[PDB]
Amino acid sequence: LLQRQDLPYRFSAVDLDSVDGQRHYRLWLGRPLQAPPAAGYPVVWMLDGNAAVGALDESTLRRLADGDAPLLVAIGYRTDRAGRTFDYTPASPGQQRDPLNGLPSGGADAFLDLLRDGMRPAVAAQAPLDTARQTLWGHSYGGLLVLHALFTRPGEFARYAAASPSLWWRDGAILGERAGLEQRLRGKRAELLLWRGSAEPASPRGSLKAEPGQAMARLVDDLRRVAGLTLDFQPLDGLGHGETLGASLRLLLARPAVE
Repeated sequence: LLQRQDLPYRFSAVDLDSVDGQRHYRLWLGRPLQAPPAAGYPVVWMLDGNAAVGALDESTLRRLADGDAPLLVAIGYRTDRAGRTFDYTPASPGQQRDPLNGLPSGGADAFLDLLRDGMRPAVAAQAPLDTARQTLWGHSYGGLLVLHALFTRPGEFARYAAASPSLWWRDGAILGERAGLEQRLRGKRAELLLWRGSAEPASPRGSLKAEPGQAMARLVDDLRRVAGLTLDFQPLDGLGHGETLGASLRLLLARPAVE
């Protein structure tokens, strides 16, 4: 697909390194043949970029070319479990290791800084972006990162899309960051899209502390009532964890474009 020349999108890549030199990104850019509007393309940023590219189908891309098509940016690695684990997980207080796999964790804010300060200018050199019309999508740990971005910097993206976010991570640590969201959101608007497959376990540990769906339903019931936040939860009946990656992306891309 990236090599294809006959679609209403063309694909190019740019490379960026992390500030520490240890992680090596490759951003795959899908640019519509359509001229951008005055204010720039709306932009869909995708984490897990290598997997995301694999889930972009030709039918989806053709429908996207509707007269207001988005620039697609898949943030991938040139190689990545270590990279993802570090980039997508929030830092704990004090003075960090992933509690399942033992790899370095806690790099989420460094990743979001790099997104803002390195990736966006790299992408803007290739195609004009409307920074008021940006979406951030991620699956699993990527969904954790999406929730971290919403909770700590709401409205920096117009639409947040978190598929099967790892809400279990570090005893539900992402849930602690939700406190104070109404305050940080004041005078701004955001949309949060959530997905979970009904055949998913509570965690990779199985279902020790809570029943499958419970953390999600509690999170939804909580965020449902937040002024300025438009919340859309879509359960995917009978889908397991792996399967919600492509499903969520197809369905995100079929939504009406960001206002």
